[PDB]
This record gives sequence, C-alpha cells and structure tokens, in this order.
Amino acid sequence: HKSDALFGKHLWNGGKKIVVTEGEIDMLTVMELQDCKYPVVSLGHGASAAKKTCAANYEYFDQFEQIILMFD
Amino acid sequence: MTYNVWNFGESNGRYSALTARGISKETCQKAGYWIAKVDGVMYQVADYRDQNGNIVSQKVRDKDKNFKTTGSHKSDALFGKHLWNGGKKIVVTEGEIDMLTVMELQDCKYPVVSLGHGASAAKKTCAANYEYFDQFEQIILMFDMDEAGRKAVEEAAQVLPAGKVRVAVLPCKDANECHLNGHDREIMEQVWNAGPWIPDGVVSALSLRERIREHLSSEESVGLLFSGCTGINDKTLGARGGEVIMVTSGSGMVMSTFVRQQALQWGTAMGKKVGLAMLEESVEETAEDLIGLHNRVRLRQSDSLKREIIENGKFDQWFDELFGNDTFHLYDSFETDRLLAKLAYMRSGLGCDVIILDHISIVVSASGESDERKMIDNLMTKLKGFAKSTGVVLVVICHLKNPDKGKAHEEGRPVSITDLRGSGALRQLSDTIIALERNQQGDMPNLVLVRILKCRFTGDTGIAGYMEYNKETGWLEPSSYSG
Repeated sequence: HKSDALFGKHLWNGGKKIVVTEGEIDMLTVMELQDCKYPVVSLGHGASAAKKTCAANYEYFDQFEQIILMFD
Repeated sequence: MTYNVWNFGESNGRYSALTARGISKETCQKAGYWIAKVDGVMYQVADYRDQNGNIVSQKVRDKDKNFKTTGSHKSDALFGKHLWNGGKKIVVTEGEIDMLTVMELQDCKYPVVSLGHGASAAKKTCAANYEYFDQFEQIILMFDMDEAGRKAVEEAAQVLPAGKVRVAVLPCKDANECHLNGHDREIMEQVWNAGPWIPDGVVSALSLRERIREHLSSEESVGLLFSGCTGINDKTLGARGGEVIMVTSGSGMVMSTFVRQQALQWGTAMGKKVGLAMLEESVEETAEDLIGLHNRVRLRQSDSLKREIIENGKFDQWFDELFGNDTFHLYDSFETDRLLAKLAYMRSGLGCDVIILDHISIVVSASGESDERKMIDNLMTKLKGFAKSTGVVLVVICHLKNPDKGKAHEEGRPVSITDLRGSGALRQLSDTIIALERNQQGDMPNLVLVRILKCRFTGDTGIAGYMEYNKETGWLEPSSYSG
C-alpha cells in the first residue's frame, strides 16, 4: 500500500473534474449517484495521511480541470 | 476457465437492424453485430474475430448500459479487423456502434475497425497492431470529439506507423451522433481526405474560428481606462486583460499612489474586482490608504481624524461605502512559487480581473541562489504566463536602479527602457510600460510626468501627460501642461 494509494485511481486518466473522498465507501457513493460516469477516487490512508497521499499525486490530479475535495 | 464465447442460436440470435442508431440490418450482418436473448433479457453482441476469421471474443450489451465480455479479449482486439487485410485507407473509430456507422454510409465497401478497449487503451490496442494497420496506405483516426477523445488520438498516433495517420474532425461527439440526424456528409468529407496530426500545441488557423469569434465579443479594445491622465489612455488604450502593465519610476511613492488610485477607481467606478498584493506594507495599512484616498483625506497620516471618524461612526460608514461590494481583496503576507499561487487563486477563485502586485523588486523565499538579475526574470515570465494564460489584468510596480550619471531621480531625470531594471524579462514580457518622473526639487516639485515607455497593443509611446500631487488630499490630480 504505497504512500500514493488512491482507490479508484486506475479508472480515470484525465477529465474535467474529479471528486476525491475520504474513504472507499464514500467513493462508491459518488460513483452511484452519477451512474459511475465521472471520476471519483478515495484517499489511500485517507483520514490523517491527507497531505502525504495527495502531494504524492500532484501530477495524477493535475490531469483534471478542478479537484473537488469531498472529505468528512 | 474464461467466459465461453456466445453461440449464435444457443442464444436466440438474430441479425436485426439497430433502428435506434440508423444502422441497417444488412450492416450489422457484415461486421458481426448480432442480437441474442439469453435467460429472458435481450443482449447486443459484438463479435471480435482475429485476421484468420475465428471468433476470439465477444462484447455483449444489455439495455440499461451494462456489459459482459466473452472469450479472451486480447490486448490487440479490433472489431471489424477480420474484414480487411490491406487497402488504401482504413478509418479507425472509438466504439463498435461508430464502426457500424462508417460501414453504412459507405455501403460497407471500405475498411472500418473499432478500438477493442477503445477509450483509454488507445495507445496499447494500437501499437499491438502496427503490422495490421501498416497494411493500409493511410490510417484515419475518427475518435470522440471530447477531452479524452482528442487525447486518445494523440496517444494513438504516437504508437502508429509513420506519416499515415490523419485525424477525423466531426461536428459532434462521435461519428454516430452525426448520423443520428445531422451530417452524414460531414462524416464523408473526413473518410475521404481528412487532416494530418498528433500535435499537442500546434493549431491550424481554420480550427480557431470559434475560439476567435468568442474572443472578439468577450475581450475589449478600450480595456479599463487609466485614471488621472487621459493620455495614459489616449496612448495605451487602457489595460486590456491578459496584458501585463508595469508602472515604474524613481523614488516614486508617487508611483505607489498612482497604482493605488487606479485600484481605487477600477474597483468602484468600474465594476471590476481588484486584487492587491501590496508586499511592502500590511493589509490593514493599505486598506486605510484606500479608504482615506477614496475620501480625499490623508487618513493614516493624521492622529486627530483617525480618532474622529472612529467615534463619530464615519469610519464604519466610509468603510461600508468603499468596501462593501466585495470588490477589493488583498494578499496579506509574512516564496516566488508560493506567491504566484496565491495570486492565481485571487484570479481563479475570487475571480478579480485586476491583480496589482506592488513591487516586484521583492522576490522572496527559496534562499541558496545568485543574481536577482536572473531571478527577477524567472518570476517575470511566470507572471506574464499567469497573465495571458488567464486574462487577468496584471499591473506590476517596479522600482528603478540609480544612475551613477549626474542628475538623480528627484532631479527629474527622465527614464528609458535601458534605464530599466531587471536584465530583460520585464523590458520584454510587459505589455505596457508606464513610467512617472518627478523632479521633487524644482519649479513644480509636485508636478509629475508620465512617459509611456512601451505599449504592444498600440506602440504609440512617449510623454503622455502630467499630474500634480495634492499633498493635501493625497491624490495624483490630472494637470494642464505642455511645451
């Protein structure tokens, strides 16, 4: 479980907008409500490792136009 | 083991016309798009076969927009592939349905295959097939007309053979959206004779019509008029968005007022939201200086009046008056990259249209590096980038190095672009250069001159008018003056 883990990450390479949720279940949620058509990933160690997991992924996230942090 | 390939007949198969898509029955029949129905529900089955003819895999659909993939869908799957072994030209579409489309419009006489995992696996599916595709003279990539769809094309052509690739350009999302009442003839004009490219920054003029039109209406000739000296305006035609205005001069606080004044009238007379990064002074401080300036009184510079308006309610009144239109916002301090970022969110987040950055001379934080000569330039660019990239108006204040030649700055001495600080970046990257001179020991110690030192948009430059300091109100008033 590397310091840059994002659950759902492999689904999206680019886009106009990517929601990023705290945990896996919440990702599953946004992935519904949207009929799984847009991007959602969840924090790999979520909660506390928000800073590390994120900066580990600058490039990946910059692939999208706006990053919507939907945390607790 | 892996999901068995779906037997035709076993599953109640029919080669029926897709009435929903304008694909004929005869069409589905040739590419191998058949309609089964197993255990009750009716599925759409796409038959992927290798060049040898044998069915290697299936991609099955149900109504609601689900899937089910039979056989072994290898990393090189091309739907339609088995139909063409050679040719003068082969269209390559994103999905099965779009393949069925080109296969129509052409009476199924020429070659079309669709990507096996299409969308995202454009690079892999394609390079897997170098040999197969090289069997044709030119490869016409007819992918989706969106974000990821142009990307697909790019990654595709990269791995595809030599000077054969040409990009398809349709009026709508995909080749089928076109067919589904619209422009069959638009698809056609592409199959024959499409354009060339895997250029991520090269942009043929033709392909700019729309971007241009919308520009012409959006952005504005007489952009934001300098205040306090028609002249500045006459010669520069204002501060057009995405420009980078650079105010400079000698000891000029004159300079820091001038900018301040502008901030003022842009954020009040005009509707525009100003953003201020006054790196010299505090955020409280500059706010005061605005309020006082807006009320034509030297506010900070007076113990008595401060007290007076705090008590007589005039402060909360003036403050509301000036500020309460959420129009001014200030960067408040205590890096380069770090600054630039803040400035950006002013633009992007709070969406101000002017950012005034008072005093470039202050670089600040990332210390192990030589000449401010060099670095001044590095910043300069990021700024011009920020500017043009985002269309914000960026006024940038900047202070002058000091002659070594005879007459000083307060001796009026005029300034040239050579006279310029930096080591070229500003002397370059800036669109308009306004300088202000002030011979503070002379005939009019309060008279200040305004050179336009440069102005891309017009190139009309030179002396552009005079102003006079009212030591009393604090304003750079406009003045009568010439020869």
